[PDB]
Amino acid sequence: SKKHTGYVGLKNQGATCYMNSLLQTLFFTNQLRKAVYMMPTEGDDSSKSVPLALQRVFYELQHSDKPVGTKKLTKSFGWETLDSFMQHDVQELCRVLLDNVENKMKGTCVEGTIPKLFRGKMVSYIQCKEVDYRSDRREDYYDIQLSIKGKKNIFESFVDYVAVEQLDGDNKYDAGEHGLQEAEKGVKFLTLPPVLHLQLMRFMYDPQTDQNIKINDRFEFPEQLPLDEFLQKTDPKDPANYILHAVLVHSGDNHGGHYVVYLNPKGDGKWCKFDDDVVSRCTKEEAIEHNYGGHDDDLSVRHCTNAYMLVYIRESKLSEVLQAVTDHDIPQQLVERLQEEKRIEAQKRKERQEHHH
Ligand SMILES: Cn1nc2c(=O)n(CC3(O)CCN(C(=O)C[C@H](c4ccccc4)C(F)(F)F)CC3)cnc2c1-c1ccc(CN)cc1
Repeated sequence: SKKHTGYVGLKNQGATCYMNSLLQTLFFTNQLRKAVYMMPTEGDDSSKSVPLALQRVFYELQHSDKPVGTKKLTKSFGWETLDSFMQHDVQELCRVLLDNVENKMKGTCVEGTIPKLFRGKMVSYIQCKEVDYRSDRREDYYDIQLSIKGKKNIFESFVDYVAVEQLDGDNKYDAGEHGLQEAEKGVKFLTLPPVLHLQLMRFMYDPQTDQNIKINDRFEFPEQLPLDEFLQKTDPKDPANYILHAVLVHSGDNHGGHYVVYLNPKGDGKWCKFDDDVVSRCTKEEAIEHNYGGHDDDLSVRHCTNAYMLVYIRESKLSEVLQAVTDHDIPQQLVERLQEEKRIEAQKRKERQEHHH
């Protein structure tokens, strides 16, 4: 019941693993949700259209009193079995969704929304120590994969992310005409985006077992996250101070485990747990510290419940990313089309029941 929290859940349908968690996460990225509603999907085929199918899911999350279905969404991007989810990381799903919607926004009043919210800039470098040669590769990024093994918290992971590696000994850099050279290799952050998607590296290759295994190591992350020290050049008008928005959690050892997401949708520290169709109020401690993962001095049970993805929002952007969404933000054109789709699927049902009964 939406009456407990003001928020509605998503149906437990098929085997879509992390999908519901990511959908709630994107739905509460209000600036994104607004842009999604603006997509000119009138000409679209509802079986094939990811943009239309995401409009439908966001609309129903905003308006429906009952849990929201995702079958037409999964059909539209073609991940209709468990295997589809097992062959992709959560960030890959996010990119499928965000790339589809950004493409549909091309040449509209919301063109550029996806990069505006999610894209940062980095540069990857290799610097020769004995000779005058440097290779610089500038890249956009939409998410960051953070190493956790042997790291206590987010801060130690970021230190390790920008750590300078020595390319020496047998590991010298092929510097072309300069020959093999001792060098140093690193990554620098130039910008950090308004909405910062961090995946934790919990699904690690293991030689012994020979495939990926989930690691349950305790790894701590804060409500407030200062990142100025990880930028090449800071901005005194806009420090890289981040506020925790969402914690995506998994329990178990495999894709038949259980996926939930914790959010404080307003960015005000008031958290809810979203567990498919049940959305419930929760403590901040339930959202945050309880998802750090079990203490290694506790042999009571297997501690297989922990965070794998965090969404942080930049403090200076918070009021704009989380801008309020009203009925006026949904075009009547789209409202009518979604009602039309509802009638059409209300009849596809009855014709299926006629031919099967
Ligand atoms: C090493 N590594 N581990 C990464 C990880 O963990 N995640 C989170 C996730 O995608 C979430 C979705 N996954 C699953 O549902 C499988 C389940 C799981 C594993 C670990 C944590 C939570 C659940 C499982 F295995 F079934 F229990 C797979 C793992 C994402 N990028 C992860 C990477 C990674 C690092 C670098 C790159 C290159 N940019 C790509 C991926």
